[PDB]
Amino acid sequence: LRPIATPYPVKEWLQPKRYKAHLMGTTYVYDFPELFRQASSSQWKNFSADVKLTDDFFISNELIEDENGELTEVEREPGANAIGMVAFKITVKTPEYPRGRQFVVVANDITFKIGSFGPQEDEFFNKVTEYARKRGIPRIYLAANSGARIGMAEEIVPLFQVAWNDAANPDKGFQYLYLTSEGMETLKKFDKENSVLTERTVINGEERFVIKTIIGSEDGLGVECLRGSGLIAGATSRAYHDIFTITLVTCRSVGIGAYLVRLGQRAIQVEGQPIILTGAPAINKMLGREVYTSNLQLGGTQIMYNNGVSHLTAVDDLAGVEKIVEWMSYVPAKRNMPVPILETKDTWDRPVDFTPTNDETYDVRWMIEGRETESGFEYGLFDKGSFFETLSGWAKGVVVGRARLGGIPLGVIGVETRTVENLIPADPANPNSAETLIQEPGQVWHPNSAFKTAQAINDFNNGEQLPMMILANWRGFSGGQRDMFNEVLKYGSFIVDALVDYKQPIIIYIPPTGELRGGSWVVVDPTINADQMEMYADVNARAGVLEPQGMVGIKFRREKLLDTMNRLDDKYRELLPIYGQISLQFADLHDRSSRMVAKGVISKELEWTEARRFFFWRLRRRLNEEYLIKRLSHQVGEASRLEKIARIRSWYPASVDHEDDRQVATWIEENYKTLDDKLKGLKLESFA
Amino acid sequence: LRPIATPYPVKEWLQPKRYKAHLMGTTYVYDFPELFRQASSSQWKNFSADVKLTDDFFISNELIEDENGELTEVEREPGANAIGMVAFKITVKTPEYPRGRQFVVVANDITFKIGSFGPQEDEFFNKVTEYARKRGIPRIYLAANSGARIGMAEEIVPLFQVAWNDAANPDKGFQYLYLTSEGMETLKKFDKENSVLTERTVINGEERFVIKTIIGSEDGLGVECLRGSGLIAGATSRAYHDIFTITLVTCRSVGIGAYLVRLGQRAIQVEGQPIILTGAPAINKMLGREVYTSNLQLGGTQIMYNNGVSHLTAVDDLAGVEKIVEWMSYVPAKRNMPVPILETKDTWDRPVDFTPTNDETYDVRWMIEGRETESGFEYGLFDKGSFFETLSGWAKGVVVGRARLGGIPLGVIGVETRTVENLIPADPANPNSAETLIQEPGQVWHPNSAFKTAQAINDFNNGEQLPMMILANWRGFSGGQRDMFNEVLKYGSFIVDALVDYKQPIIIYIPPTGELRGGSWVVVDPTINADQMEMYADVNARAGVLEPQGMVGIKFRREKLLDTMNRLDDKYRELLPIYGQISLQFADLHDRSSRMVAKGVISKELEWTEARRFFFWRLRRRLNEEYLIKRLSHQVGEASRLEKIARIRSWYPASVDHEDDRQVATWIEENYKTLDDKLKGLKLESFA
Ligand SMILES: CC/C(=N\OC/C=C/Cl)C1=C(O)C[C@H](C2CCOCC2)CC1=O
Ligand SMILES: CC/C(=N\OC/C=C/Cl)C1=C(O)C[C@H](C2CCOCC2)CC1=O
Repeated sequence: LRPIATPYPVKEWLQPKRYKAHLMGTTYVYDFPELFRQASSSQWKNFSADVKLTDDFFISNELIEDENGELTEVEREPGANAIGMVAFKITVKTPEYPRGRQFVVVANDITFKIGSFGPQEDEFFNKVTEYARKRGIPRIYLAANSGARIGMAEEIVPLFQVAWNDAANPDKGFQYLYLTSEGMETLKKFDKENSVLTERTVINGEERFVIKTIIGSEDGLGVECLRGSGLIAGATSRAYHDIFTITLVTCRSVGIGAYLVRLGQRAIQVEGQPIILTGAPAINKMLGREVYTSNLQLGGTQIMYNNGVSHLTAVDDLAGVEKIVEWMSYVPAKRNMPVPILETKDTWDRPVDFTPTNDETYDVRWMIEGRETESGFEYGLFDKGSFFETLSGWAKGVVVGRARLGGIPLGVIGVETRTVENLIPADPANPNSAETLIQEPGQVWHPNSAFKTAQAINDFNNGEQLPMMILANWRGFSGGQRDMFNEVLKYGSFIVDALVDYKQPIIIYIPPTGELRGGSWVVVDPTINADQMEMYADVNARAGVLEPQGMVGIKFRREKLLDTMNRLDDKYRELLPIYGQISLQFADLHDRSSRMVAKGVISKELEWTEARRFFFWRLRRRLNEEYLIKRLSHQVGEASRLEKIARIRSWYPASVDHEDDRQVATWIEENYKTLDDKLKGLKLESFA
Repeated sequence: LRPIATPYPVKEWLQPKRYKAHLMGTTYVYDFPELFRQASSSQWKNFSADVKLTDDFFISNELIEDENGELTEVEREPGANAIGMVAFKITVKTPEYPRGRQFVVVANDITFKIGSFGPQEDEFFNKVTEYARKRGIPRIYLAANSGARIGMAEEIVPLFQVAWNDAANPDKGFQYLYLTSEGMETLKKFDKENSVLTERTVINGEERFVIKTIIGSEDGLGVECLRGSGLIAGATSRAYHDIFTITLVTCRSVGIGAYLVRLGQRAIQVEGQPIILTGAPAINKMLGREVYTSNLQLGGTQIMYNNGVSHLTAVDDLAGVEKIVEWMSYVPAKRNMPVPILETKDTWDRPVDFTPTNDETYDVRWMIEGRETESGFEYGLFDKGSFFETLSGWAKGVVVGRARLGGIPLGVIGVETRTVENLIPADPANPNSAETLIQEPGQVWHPNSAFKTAQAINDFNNGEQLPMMILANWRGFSGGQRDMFNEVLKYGSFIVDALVDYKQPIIIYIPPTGELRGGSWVVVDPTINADQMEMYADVNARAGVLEPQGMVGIKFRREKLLDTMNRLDDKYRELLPIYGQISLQFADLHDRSSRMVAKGVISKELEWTEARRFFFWRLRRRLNEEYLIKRLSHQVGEASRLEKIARIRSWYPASVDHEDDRQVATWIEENYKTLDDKLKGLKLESFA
């Protein structure tokens, strides 16, 4: 029976599966929508304390297969699921979508056959994924599983005979397994003749049916589970390019489960819940020794968070759900809808306060989100409280997250200026290899941080469909033996490929005290994707092929130095020190934003304190023009980007200055319908 | 003067740039087309010794910018190039294209400003790339360079003054650099007022013009070289997805040069010619010690071939050119043309001879290309002499190359069954880290071999546009700490993504003695890309979620064993050994190709000796049906794959068996024009 005198019903007794989930250290699958209700109520409170929510602000409807295999909504008692995979359609009013947004949640039921994936779970997971893709809606996956289902044909276990070499002495081997005439009958009786493929023989007067293959009557034993897993692996690969995908790992995720985490890309790992290919015991078998003590050694957050497989960790399920909900607050309600604007108290119209200084170490997050000080808050570039960092466990040379600029959500990449101390632990499989410490100097792309940069760019583009700002401040790629060996060329090239593919406005901005040198400029140059990319440089930024020291070593050598002493020391070599300094200054004078403007390689030089104002209206004006470019592209007879943007601009009143971001933005927003009428009349002119 | 009494003119004297190239250990750029003439003549001789070639079998025309910047053909004397980048259009009759195929070669001129990339070289390289892309033609790049051009404004060097803190003692610092009234005049005289940005001041009665920024009059100093490099980086990124791209590294390739090698992907590195980001001296500066002795330590073949950055090494320029020419013999003449069929003496109609054996180590290349023995040649699956292995320096657990099947070119991936001993050398930058040996057991995907597999799939798809066969034989992904830490989940997921993107027929075939277990099946399951993928299993292959040993450990435990002794030992525990064997055999009986067929997860089970015949006609029939599917897709009102293939099949005569590959192929080829007439009549029915 139950725990006896509680004021309200014992949930874990009414539905013992709920208690089974709790014993495995996870939330019961039918209790997840309530976690999402809690997390969404909280985001309302964080946004506007006085807002009054009805219960119909949050709706969760279970999705199941109908009689024709099609997904429909039902309301049923928890634990009625006849398969180990479950889904809900969620309709929720949020700050960014006060009239409602929708997404699907799919989840393993760790209580149903240990949350294993059989062909039915695979087909359902694939239908849910397709259901989301068709509607353009996000797909959240809650991973709590033991991977592919495995089995043998249990009905053949008590039936099979051995054909011994010597009936007297078994120990000397056997020739095959077979069924008797009675075995074949038990199978016919139970309508399971298919379970084996046999070949009739006769030895010593009576019939043997040699087992050539065991098939089994139960679905879900072997290769049919492999097929089902490939199906959902490919389904998820495609989903990532199509809709917002994210996964929360909540008890463990095994095999196909672990790949699904990676294939959906965006992953949050609850502390102590491993992401693994196989368990430690199974691996230890093979290896012949007790090499590993736990699954957490193979797939704990100290592996996957440190890897970049897990974008975030969470202390518990609810924290994980809060993170999902916060991550989606930057993301359009569905594919191709505009990005969700959310103005808060920190409005566009203010200077930027926190400012880095040449001789003084800073955390780049201060420039991004601002900084708390003894004398008050110093505001950064982006809206106060809006910075949501991800991939924070991995390749800490770069910092990536979401933020809002006067309400406009965007992806943000910045450069960590402090040296990173990367601790690689020993693998207990190498009798004694040791812990190794990697030093990663600031403002240098290593293979890991190059990969992270490309990954961020892809993750902003693909489901999030965000504009992006990169606060570019790299002194170059590392060219030393180890990093070259570890394929820095490949990871650096991933960045160019990610930019080519980018579909929303991009701003590259070299910040004050910052620099962009050589290859590190190249990889981010706006001619990579001129349709989307624009570059800016602070008046206190630097750029050129080399730093002054490197430049002097090639083009201001001792000959040229002495010639220059010869030219303005009347006496003319304890002059070297100061004369070197002079050559260094001579080089630095080429590296200024004024030269960048003169050569036409940046859109504008800017002042940091005015950047927030400038970028807000530049972005807002770009979002508006992009929108019109796309409307124009949906006509019948199509053209270049140059032709489209020129024609849209020809619709602006003659007096409007095409260069005035605010003016252009304000006039478009006053005139959307009028521009729409103009588009309608062009379609009625595109049969020819 | 010259070396004096030679029978013919001294080329290196008539054009001293030719000698300059030779001194730098490379072929002179205008002598490369002659290398391609040599290599193409040789491929004719290797193919058919008695074929008689005219000189018009090979044509090389230089491409240059005309007066309006457009590329045209000219004939001029070598060394007339006014920029350091050169290109040729090549028209060549080859065995696969006896009437001619074309491609462009672009190359740095290592003799022109040390082969550095300035804005003019970048714009030209970008025009050549676009010229090739427009025509769909391959783009070959010959890399011999020193990276981006660097400079200072030399005209300001003899003109600038220092504003000392104390005119008597320089050693105590300065305040700025400035020009006199006479400096400003020299600049006005030479029409170079733009070279500096100045601010007029007056100190002690006469005018100082403070240098605020040095611009310089010479193009090619700083950020304009960065812009030009980004342009060509993005141009090359796009080319790889569009046309066949390959690069040969011939003296050195530096900076943007090294990235261009990676971005074009397919790379052949001449021995002793480094691929680097910076030189050892420049790196040694920074580090404060003499850490590196040569560029070859940073970017020699022992780094880049071992990395997979270099797909092949070559002993000299000519060997490199032979490899390019051989690599392109598998590749369509231009984008979207059919793959080039080249039947040789080894015709489709024969059994496969070399056969692996369960207890006996083999080289998988024997199954692919066949094997020379004491008693004669044992033929493999593919045409004798047709196997062209690539990425052979890296991740040797997988083997990738091109081959031909009865004349049909295709990409091939196989599994190296022998343990690989991977030697990672120490980096001389870590005071004493040591050489480390990695053991890579056969038939296991590690991060490196997973990456290599995905890379191969991409490289077959993108410019080569090849069908592919994978001889799938993996026992699983490695799930140990080190490989999990090193992100095996990410690389394994690259494979699924590559397959989703694949545009030509794929065959997956588990060979005899081979197996596909768990995750390793999943990643290659045809439901990943059902439009293109088909799976087959040899009658002597195995597959399931786990190997028998692993399966027994979970589902045939001691309880079940003893129950089974209890069932057929009359006496009923020195029976364990044989009874374990019995359970192992019980598991193995589930893992057979007969179960695969019963569950519907493979197209067919096959016999190895008959595979070449079977796959030849299956592929040939797929190439034909694909062709028709595409013709049908180019009509006005479009539909699913199911609908298209069904309609094409409805055109076959009623008596044709849709399942007979040879019959279907033979009837389509007899009827291309008749099918074309049928397509014409459907267009004249697709206005509605
Ligand atoms: C400016 C392009 C670039 N790399 O782009 C990497 C490409 C990323 Cl797509 C690059 C160079 O070409 C040569 C530069 C140095 C000049 C003087 O000799 C030492 C080398 C260093 C440098 O960083
Ligand atoms: C069959 C899918 C798969 N991985 O696919 C990786 C996914 C690639 Cl895209 C996979 C599993 O799910 C669980 C398997 C074991 C079953 C018993 O407990 C130990 C684990 C091992 C395995 O290999």
